[PDB]
Amino acid sequence: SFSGYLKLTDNVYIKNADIVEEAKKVKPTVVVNAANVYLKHGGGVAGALNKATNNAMQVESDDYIATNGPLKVGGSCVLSGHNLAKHCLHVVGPNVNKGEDIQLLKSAYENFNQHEVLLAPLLSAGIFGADPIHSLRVCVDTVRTNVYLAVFDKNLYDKLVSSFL
Ligand SMILES: C[C@@H](Oc1ccccc1F)C(=O)O
Repeated sequence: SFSGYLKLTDNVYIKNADIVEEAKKVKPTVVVNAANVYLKHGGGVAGALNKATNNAMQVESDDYIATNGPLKVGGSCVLSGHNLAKHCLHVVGPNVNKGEDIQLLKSAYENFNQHEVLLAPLLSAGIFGADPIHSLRVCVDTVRTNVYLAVFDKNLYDKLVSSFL
């Protein structure tokens, strides 16, 4: 199970870790993917999770999109976790680099409330363009279930912990 996490609140924990390495180690029930509406797992967390599954996550995602169409920004879908987790909760946070409404980040985090425990990245942070300090604040103010946040960047992890209020 989860180890070496810093407790931020009653239900939010954080660690400086590669979410792929963390998923392979723990084999959580749910690993969250930082997805886009098309489930095109090209870069960031999505590209790294997909590569770890030997592209099985992308093949499965393309079948999902062919059947259901794209997700909504702020929405999610539950797919297989392949070799990384029981399930992968693909959550679409707003991409501010594409002019998506940052207010949709709270709706994106609300998807975590349907799962008792999750391994997750900070939504809309990194290549999605939003402020990670703001993403952590929305996470702790929205998620009520047990969330274990994996922050890849050490300098960001330190800044998130030192500025947490
Ligand atoms: C949210 C994401 O942020 C970064 C990733 C890579 C470089 C810089 C970052 F600020 C993370 O560390 O998990």
